[PDB]
Amino acid sequence: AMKIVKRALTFEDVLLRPGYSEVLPKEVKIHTKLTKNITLNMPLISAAMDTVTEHRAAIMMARLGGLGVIHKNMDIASQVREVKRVKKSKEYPDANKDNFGRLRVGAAIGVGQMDRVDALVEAGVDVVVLDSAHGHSKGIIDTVKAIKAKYPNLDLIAGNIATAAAAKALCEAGVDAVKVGIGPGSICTTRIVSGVGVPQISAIDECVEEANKFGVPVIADGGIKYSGDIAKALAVGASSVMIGSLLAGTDESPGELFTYQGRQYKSYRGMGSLGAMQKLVPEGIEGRVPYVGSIRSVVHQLLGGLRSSMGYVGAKDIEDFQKRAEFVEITTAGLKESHVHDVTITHEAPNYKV
Amino acid sequence: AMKIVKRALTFEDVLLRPGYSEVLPKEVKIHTKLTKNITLNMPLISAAMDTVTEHRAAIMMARLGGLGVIHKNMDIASQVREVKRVKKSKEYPDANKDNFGRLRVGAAIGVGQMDRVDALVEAGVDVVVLDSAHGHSKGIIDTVKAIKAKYPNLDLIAGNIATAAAAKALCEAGVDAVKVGIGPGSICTTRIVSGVGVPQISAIDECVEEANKFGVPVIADGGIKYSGDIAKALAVGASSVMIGSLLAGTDESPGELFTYQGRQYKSYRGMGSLGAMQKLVPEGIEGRVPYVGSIRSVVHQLLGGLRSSMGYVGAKDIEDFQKRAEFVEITTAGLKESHVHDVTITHEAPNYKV
Amino acid sequence: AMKIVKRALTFEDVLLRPGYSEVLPKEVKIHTKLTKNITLNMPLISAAMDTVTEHRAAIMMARLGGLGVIHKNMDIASQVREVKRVKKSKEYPDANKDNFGRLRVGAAIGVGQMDRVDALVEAGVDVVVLDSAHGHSKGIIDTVKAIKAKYPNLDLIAGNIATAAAAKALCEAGVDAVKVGIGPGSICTTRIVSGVGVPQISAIDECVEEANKFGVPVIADGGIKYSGDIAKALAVGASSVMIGSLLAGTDESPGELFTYQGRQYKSYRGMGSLGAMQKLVPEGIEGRVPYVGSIRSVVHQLLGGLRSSMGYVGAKDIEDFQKRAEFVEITTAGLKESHVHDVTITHEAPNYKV
Amino acid sequence: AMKIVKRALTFEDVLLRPGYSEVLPKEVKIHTKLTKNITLNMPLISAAMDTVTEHRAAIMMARLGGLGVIHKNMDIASQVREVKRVKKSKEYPDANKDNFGRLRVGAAIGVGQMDRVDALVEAGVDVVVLDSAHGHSKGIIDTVKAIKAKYPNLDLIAGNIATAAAAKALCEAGVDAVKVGIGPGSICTTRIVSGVGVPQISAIDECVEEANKFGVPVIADGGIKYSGDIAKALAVGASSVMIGSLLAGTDESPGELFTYQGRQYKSYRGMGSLGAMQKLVPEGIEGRVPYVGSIRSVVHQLLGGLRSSMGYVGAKDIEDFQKRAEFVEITTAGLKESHVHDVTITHEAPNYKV
Ligand SMILES: C=C(C)c1cccc(C(C)(C)NC(=O)Nc2ccc(Cl)c(OCC(=O)O)c2)c1
Ligand SMILES: C=C(C)c1cccc(C(C)(C)NC(=O)Nc2ccc(Cl)c(OCC(=O)O)c2)c1
Ligand SMILES: C=C(C)c1cccc(C(C)(C)NC(=O)Nc2ccc(Cl)c(OCC(=O)O)c2)c1
Ligand SMILES: C=C(C)c1cccc(C(C)(C)NC(=O)Nc2ccc(Cl)c(OCC(=O)O)c2)c1
Ligand SMILES: O=c1[nH]cnc2c1ncn2[C@@H]1O[C@H](COP(=O)(O)O)[C@@H](O)[C@H]1O
Ligand SMILES: O=c1[nH]cnc2c1ncn2[C@@H]1O[C@H](COP(=O)(O)O)[C@@H](O)[C@H]1O
Ligand SMILES: O=c1[nH]cnc2c1ncn2[C@@H]1O[C@H](COP(=O)(O)O)[C@@H](O)[C@H]1O
Ligand SMILES: O=c1[nH]cnc2c1ncn2[C@@H]1O[C@H](COP(=O)(O)O)[C@@H](O)[C@H]1O
Ligand SMILES: [K+]
Ligand SMILES: [K+]
Ligand SMILES: [K+]
Ligand SMILES: [K+]
Repeated sequence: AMKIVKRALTFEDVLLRPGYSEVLPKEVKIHTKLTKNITLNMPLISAAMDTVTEHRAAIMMARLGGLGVIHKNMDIASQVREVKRVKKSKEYPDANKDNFGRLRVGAAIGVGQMDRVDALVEAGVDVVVLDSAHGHSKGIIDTVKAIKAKYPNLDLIAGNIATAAAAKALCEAGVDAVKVGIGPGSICTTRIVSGVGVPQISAIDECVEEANKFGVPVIADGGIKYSGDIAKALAVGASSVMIGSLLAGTDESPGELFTYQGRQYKSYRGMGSLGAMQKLVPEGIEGRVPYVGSIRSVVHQLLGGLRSSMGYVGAKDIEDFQKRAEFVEITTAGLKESHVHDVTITHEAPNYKV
Repeated sequence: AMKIVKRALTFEDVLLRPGYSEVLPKEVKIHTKLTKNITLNMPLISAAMDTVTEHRAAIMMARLGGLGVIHKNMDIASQVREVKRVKKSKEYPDANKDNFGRLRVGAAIGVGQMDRVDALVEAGVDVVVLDSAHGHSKGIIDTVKAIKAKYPNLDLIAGNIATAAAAKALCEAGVDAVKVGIGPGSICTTRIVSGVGVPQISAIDECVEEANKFGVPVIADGGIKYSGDIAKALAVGASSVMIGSLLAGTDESPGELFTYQGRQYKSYRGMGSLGAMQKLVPEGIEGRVPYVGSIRSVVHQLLGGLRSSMGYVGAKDIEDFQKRAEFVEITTAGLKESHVHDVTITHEAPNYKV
Repeated sequence: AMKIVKRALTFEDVLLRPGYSEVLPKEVKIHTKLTKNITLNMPLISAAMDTVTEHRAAIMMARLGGLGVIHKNMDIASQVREVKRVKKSKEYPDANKDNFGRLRVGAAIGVGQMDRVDALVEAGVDVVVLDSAHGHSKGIIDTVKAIKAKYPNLDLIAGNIATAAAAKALCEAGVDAVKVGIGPGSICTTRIVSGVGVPQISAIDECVEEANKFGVPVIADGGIKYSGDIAKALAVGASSVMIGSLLAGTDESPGELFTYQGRQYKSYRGMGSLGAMQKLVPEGIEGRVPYVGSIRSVVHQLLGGLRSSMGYVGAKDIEDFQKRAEFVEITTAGLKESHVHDVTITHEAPNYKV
Repeated sequence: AMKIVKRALTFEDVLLRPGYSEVLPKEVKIHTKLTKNITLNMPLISAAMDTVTEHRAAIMMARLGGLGVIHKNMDIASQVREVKRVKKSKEYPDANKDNFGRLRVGAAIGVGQMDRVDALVEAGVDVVVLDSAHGHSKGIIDTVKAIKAKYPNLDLIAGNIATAAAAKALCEAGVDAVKVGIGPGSICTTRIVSGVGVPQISAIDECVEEANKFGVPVIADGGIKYSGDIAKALAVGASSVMIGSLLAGTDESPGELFTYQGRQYKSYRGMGSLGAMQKLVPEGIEGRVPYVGSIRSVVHQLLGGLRSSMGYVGAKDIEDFQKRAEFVEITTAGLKESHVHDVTITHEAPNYKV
C-alpha cells in the first residue's frame, strides 16, 4: 500500500574518495556562485536567524568573501537600517562587493510582504531571501512571480524545498537560486513534529540534478556540523552552504556572552521556536552553543577543511571538485572509525569538538 | 531453513516527502472514520488502560472530537457506571456525539464475557472493543461471531493483529474495525518476552491493504512517541490512532500527581504487567511518565503536528493525505539529523522533549 | 579479493510473525530431544561452567525437565562424585529420568581424556559433552571416533561449531548432537580477540539444515538474554538451548551471594578467562550477574516466554512450532520499539530487566 | 547526480568464518613480508609517531620480530642518532636482523627531503617510510622516483593511499610497499575535517587486489583496536599492520608515566595535531591512552589473538590464512553479541578492555 520512493542518505553516510592530485590545499580556488548573477569569493552564507545574523555578522561574512542574510524578525525600518549599515561599511582582500565597492548583503522576506521588499530595494539589498517552511507551495510560487513582475532585476532566492518537483516549480517561476533543507537544521524539529523531510545529502542530490537544467544554483541550508559536511554538500553539486549553529557562538552574532558551569555559551534558537515567535505549535527549539570566538577564526577552520578536501580529491576549483568527486557509502562502524576513537582527547582541536 | 518473509520498518525508518501544496495547516479537515459506521471529528482514541482512560478522559476525548475506551479492569457494574457518566455529560464545537446529542464512548471487553456486553449495550456504549494479546485466534474469532449473532448492529472493534492473514480473518468474521499492534507499545514487552511481533509501520501497511478489500478501517495502536508518528500512521493508510503514554500524564487520566526529584509524574503501566493483573508471566511493565497537563493541550499539540504534516504533503483531508503520500527510507544518521542535534536545549518545547 | 559469503543476523535482528492459533500458552507441549536417543521434557540445558552447574544446579534442571552439564574444571574423582550425587537424588512431575528412575545428568570432557570418560561411564553419566573452542578440527573429530569405538552406545555431544561444513564432519564422525556457538556467549571475547565467529541466528540456521540430513539435533549454546531468544532459537530449528548467564545468578549455581552497593550479585566467568584457567591469552572475562533467586522461578519465567510465543505462532509442540514459524527482519529502530521505550520503569518485571 | 561507487565496510562489520583445522595456535608460523625484499618474523610495525616510536620502541619491535619506524619530528642529526642506536644494539630468538646481525629499523621521511635520506642511508636504515597525508599525488610520486633514481636498492614504502588507482600509481613509480589508511587512525580527524577517506577493510581489499599485480605488499595502517582486527587485516590480504594507540601506552614509547584520578596514562597524539606541529588546520588530536606495560606483553597478547585466529581458520601460515579465509557481514546487533554483554566485568582481561 505505502509507496516508498528511495532510500535516502545524509552527510554521515558518505565519504569522498581520494583521487590523483596535483593541487595543494593552499592553491585551490573556492570562489563560487550565490545566484545566477552574484558570485561569492568563498561559499559560506550565515543563516537568516535572529541569533546568528545582523549587521556585524553580515559585515564579516562579506569582508571574508561570503554573505550574511539579515533575518526578518524585526520591523521593516530596523531591517532597512541593518542593511544600510552593511552597505556603508585592504586587510580583507577577498571581500565581496557590489559594483560600487560596497559590501554585499542579503535580507529575508516572507509571503505577502511587498512593502518590506520595496524598502529593502531602496536601501540597496543585493539579494532578497524568500523563506518559508514549505517552499513548494502556491503561496511561495505566487510571491516569486509578484516580486519578479515588479523587480525583474532583483536577485531572489526561494526556499526551502527538498524535491526535484519543488526545484522545477521554483525555477519555472523564475527564482535565481533555490534553498534546500527540510528538517536537517540543528535546532529544527519539523521532521519529528510533522513526519516530513528528506535527509540532506539526498535532498541536495535530487534538487541539483533538476536545477542544473535551468542554470540555477542550489544553497545547502542546515545540518552542517563539521567542515567535512561543507566539502560533501559542495561536492554533491550544491553551490553554497548556509550555516546557523557553527556561527551562532561567535562574537559577531546577536546576543551576549554568558558563562554556565565553567563553560562559555551564546544562545541560539529556531525561528519557529516559541521564543522567536513571541496556542502555537513550534517546529524549533531554544538553546545554547559553545562560544567559539571571532567569525574570522571559525571561517578559517571551515575553509581549511574545504581546501584540505579539494586537495585530496585533486580539484583546482569548485566545479572541478564537483566533476571529480566519487563517494562511498559507509556503515555505522565506519562512522565510528572516522571519528576519534579509543583515545581520550586532552587538548581540544580548534576544528573538532566532543 | 529459516523462512524470512520481509524486512520490516517502524516509524523512525521513514519520512514523508513534501509535495506541491495549496492547503494551509489551519484549513485542512481531519475528520476520519472510527468504524465503518462511526466517524470521528479528529483521529485520536485514548487507550483502554486503567492508567489512561476512565470517564473524565473519555469525556474530553469526545468533546475534542475523538473517543476514549473505558478499560475493563473493573467489575461490570463500575464499567457500566463509567459509560453512563460519559453519555450523560458549545465551547466544544467539534464534539463527537451520537444521534441524540450524547457524547460517544467505547468500552473494552474480553473473550467469553457476554454478560459484560449485555450490560454495556443497555447503558448505550457506542462501540465495544474486543482486546486480546492475540487477535488472530479461534477464541477471538468465535467471540466476534457470538456478539454479531446477538447484536448485529453493535459496532465491534477486534484486536490486536499484525498480519494480512489476521485482518482477513477478523474481517470475514464481520468486525467493523481492526486494531493493529503486537509489541510496539511504550510499556509492552511482548516482543522481548516471546519473540513475536511486527514493527508497526510494516504491520499497518500489510493490514490496511487487506482490510481495504472489505471496507474496514484500521486503528494504529501503540508506539506513538511524537506527533509525526501520527501523521505517518494515517498516511500509510490507517484511519485512526490509539494513544497510551502520551495521554497518561494528563489531568484527566486516573491516578494522582506526584513529584519525584523536582519533576512531576503520573504513573502508567501495561495491562499485562503484574500490578495491573493483581505465578504469572507478564508482557508489560509498571512505570511513570512526566506530567503534561490537560488533555486539551496535548491534543492541540498532536493535531497541530498532523495539520502541519498535511500542509507539507498538500492534502485537504485524510484520504487525500493517504493518496498523495510518498515516503523515503532513512538511515540511523538520518534519524539523528531529524532530531535536535549539536545544540543543548534550554527552553523545552511543548511538543518535543528530551 | 576478500570473499564474503553471507550477511548474517543474530537474535535481535528478527521477530516471529504471529499466525492463526487454536492453542493456548498453557496447553502447548514443550518436550523435545536432547540427542537422537535422549529426550527432554523442557528444552533447557545449564551450561558446563564452574560458576553455573554442579550437582545442585543439575538436580534442579533435571527435576524440572531439562539437563545440567557438570563442568570439567575439577579432578576426575570430584566430577565422578558430582555425577553420582545427581543420579542418587512427586512435586516434580516433569522430571527427566533414565530407565531406572534416576535423574539424568551430563558431564563435560576435553580432547585426550579417555580416563575421565571411563570413570564418568562407570558412574553412569547419561551424556558426555565434548567441549572445544574449535569443534571443527582434527583433534575433536579424532576424539569423537575414539569414544565411539570404545563406547558405541554412550550419547556424545560435540561442539562448538558454527558452519554447515562443521556439522557435516561431526555428524559423519557419528556424534549424537552438535553444539552451535562461536562467540555469542555473554562472557565470551573470542570474536573480538581472534576475529572469528558466526552470529548465532545464522549459525543455527546453517547447522540445522545440515544436521537434519543426519537426524542429529542442534543445541543452541550462548547469547540468550531474554526468553524470546529461546523461542527464536527453537523456531529456527534448534532442538534445545544451553544457558549460562541467566542461570548463573541462582541459588543453585556454585558461589555465594554477595551484596555490592545495595544490589545482590553472584559471580560468573568464562571458562577461557584467566581466573578459570588458574603467559595465557584468554577468550573470556570474569564478572558478576544480579541475583535472581531459585532456578525454578527463572525457568518458570523462561518457559512462560516460550509457551507464550508458541501460542502466538499457533503451534501445539516444538516441531509444529518449527514448521509454522516465519520471521521478519527488523531495523535498529524496530528493536527500540520492541523494548520498553519513552517510559521510566518503576516496578521491575520478573522477566524483563534494565 | 552524485556518483557512489561502493558500500564500504570496516573491521567491525565482518567476522572470519571458522574452517576445518589441523593446526594448533602454538604451531602456526606468522613470518611475513614487510617489503618485497625484507621479511618480518612477526607482522607488526610500530607507527612513525613522536609518542610511539623512538629507539627503545624500535629495539623491542625488532627484537620481537617486527619493526619500528623512527618518526621524523626531529632534526636530521637526532634521527640519524636514533637509527644508529637501534643498529648497534639470545633471549630474543625471533629477532629481525639485517645481513650483519644488526637489528632492522625504519625511519620516516617527507617530500623534498633528500638530505635527510642521504644521512639516513649513511647510518644504514633498512627501510625509509615516505609519509604524506595524500600519497596519491604528484609530489609523492615524484619523490618516489627521485629516491629510486639515486638509491635503486634502498627499500622505500609510500603512503598513505586508499584506492586501487593510488596503489597502481605508487607501484608503477616503483615503491617496495604501500601503506593503506586515510582516516581510520584512533587520533585521526581527516574524515571529519575534510570529508575524505575509505573505511579500512574496504580500502585494504581494493589496494591488495591491485598491488598483488605488481608483487608489492600492503601495510594496513591505523584503526586497530583489538587483536582480532589484526587477524582480519592480514586475512583480507594485507601483509603487515602498523600500530599506534595500542603501543603508545607502553614503557618503551616516548613520554613519561602519569597518574590521573587513580588510573595510569601515557600521552598519545596525532602527527597532524597542533601540539605535534609546534593559523594551522589540524587533522589530529592530542590525548591519553591507558598505561599497558612492556611492549613484549602487549605484543604477546596481540600475536596470541592472531595465532588463535589462524587456528580457527585452519591456516599453517599467513598466505594459507589468506587463501582459506571467508568472511561474513554482520549487523549492529551482531557486533553487540560478539562483545561482552549482559555481564559486568569485575576482573579485566589483559587483551579486552572497557
Ligand atoms: C522553518 C520553519 C519550519 C518555520 C519557521 C517559522 C515558523 C514555523 C511554524 C509556524 C512553526 N511552522 C510552520 O509554519 N509550518 C508549516 C508547515 C506547512 C505549511 Cl504548508 C506551512 O505553511 C506555510 C506558511 O505558513 O508560511 C507552514 C516554521
Ligand atoms: C496486551 C497484552 C499482550 C496482554 C494483556 C493482558 C495480559 C497479557 C498476558 C496474560 C501477560 N499475556 C498473554 O495473555 N499472552 C498471550 C500470548 C499468546 C496467546 Cl494465544 C494468548 O492467548 C490469548 C488470551 O489468553 O486471551 C495470550 C497480555
Ligand atoms: C570456549 C573457549 C573459547 C575456550 C575455553 C577454554 C580455553 C580457551 C582458550 C585457551 C583461551 N582458547 C583456545 O583454546 N582457543 C583456541 C582457538 C583455536 C584453536 Cl584450533 C584452539 O585449539 C583447540 C584446543 O586448544 O582445544 C584453541 C577457550
Ligand atoms: C596524516 C595526516 C593526515 C597529516 C600529518 C601531518 C600534517 C597534516 C596536515 C598539515 C594537518 N594536513 C595536511 O597536510 N593535509 C593535506 C590534505 C590534502 C593534501 Cl593534497 C595535502 O598535501 C600533501 C602535503 O601537504 O604533504 C595535505 C596531516
Ligand atoms: O525553527 C526552525 N525550524 C526549522 N528550521 C529552521 C528553524 N530555524 C532555522 N531553521 C533552518 O535551520 C538552518 C540552520 O541549521 P543549522 O546550520 O544546522 O544550525 C537555517 O538556515 C534555517 O534554514
Ligand atoms: O501489557 C501490555 N502488553 C502489551 N501491550 C499493551 C499492554 N498494555 C497496553 N498495551 C497496548 O499498548 C498500547 C499503548 O502503547 P503506547 O501508546 O506506546 O503507550 C495500548 O493501546 C495497548 O494496545
Ligand atoms: O571462556 C569462554 N569463551 C567463550 N565461550 C565461553 C567461555 N566460557 C563459556 N563459554 C560459552 O558460553 C556459553 C554461555 O553463554 P551465555 O549463555 O550467553 O552466558 C556457554 O554455554 C559456553 O558454551
Ligand atoms: O595526525 C594524524 N592524522 C591522521 N592520521 C594520523 C595522524 N597521526 C598519525 N596518523 C596515522 O594513524 C596511525 C595510528 O592509528 P591508530 O593505530 O589507530 O592509533 C599511524 O600509523 C598514522 O598512519
Ligand atoms: K579517525
Ligand atoms: K533537526
Ligand atoms: K515495546
Ligand atoms: K561475546
